[PDB]
Amino acid sequence: APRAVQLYLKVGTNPALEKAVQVVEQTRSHQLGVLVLDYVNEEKDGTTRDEFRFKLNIAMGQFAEAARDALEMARFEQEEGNYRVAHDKLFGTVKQLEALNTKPPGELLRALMLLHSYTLVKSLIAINDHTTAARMLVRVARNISKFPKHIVPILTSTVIECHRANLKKTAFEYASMLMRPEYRDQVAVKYKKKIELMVRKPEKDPEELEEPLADCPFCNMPGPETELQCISCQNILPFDLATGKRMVLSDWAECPGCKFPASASQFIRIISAEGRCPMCNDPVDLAHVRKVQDPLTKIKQQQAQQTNASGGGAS
Repeated sequence: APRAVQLYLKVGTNPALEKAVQVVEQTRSHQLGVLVLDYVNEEKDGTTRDEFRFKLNIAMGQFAEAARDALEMARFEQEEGNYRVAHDKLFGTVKQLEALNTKPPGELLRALMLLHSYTLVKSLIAINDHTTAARMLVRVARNISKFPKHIVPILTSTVIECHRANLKKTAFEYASMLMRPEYRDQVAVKYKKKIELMVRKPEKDPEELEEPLADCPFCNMPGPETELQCISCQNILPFDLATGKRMVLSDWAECPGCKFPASASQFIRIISAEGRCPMCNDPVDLAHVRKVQDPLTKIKQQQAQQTNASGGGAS
């Protein structure tokens, strides 16, 4: 180990580095991490070393850190338009760490929601789910921290959707925060004068097409769709890829290619509209989408999902 695979790194390749990592996995020692991990993070650039001490954190048995590893490569590819692969990497470490007695905490899950709150819109912008597309755009423009590339597209698509989805009240209060001439001019100048007219004067026809509000899994309160919080039980509510809704207590279903919160009443629609899960990029169809008919399974599954990110892991 400490001299052997240091010789293996003295010769030195990307396969040599990842196999020295696997020798840390064999040895389960961080003094090999003095001779492999140190080599990894003081000899390699931030892309290949990222997966190197991802699987080395698998070696060293730290999985808050490995969750941060795939979180950081995913947020590297989040701010470039490749956020589908970013969602793939975030939930890839979710299942990797769930196979390693851990999982990423709620912060990687909220990065997953920041990504999903702009990803799902493009799957709802043309299926006449314009209401939830515009609302979920409002959600991604609310908690925006990991799409500084998409924030100008996020706000542009949000204001044009809420103009064209009968969400003219949030279109009005987004046009109110479009008084910045940077964001008043990304839309057309005619729409800029329309914005000035509808804000300076009272808004012409304010309206909202609300989302089909679902209910909490734990203690059953019908909260808003896009906020995923069990405020009936003060827990984190499971994350619907279906339409970004809450856990319906009659149409609970998993994400069957990847075993995640879904809701087949709208998850069947979203899989039909996408042809596959837009979160592991794995082929899932309607017959693959299998309903789990007991929402108490998701009650205990969300309790486990909140109460499995704390462990150390396979060390």
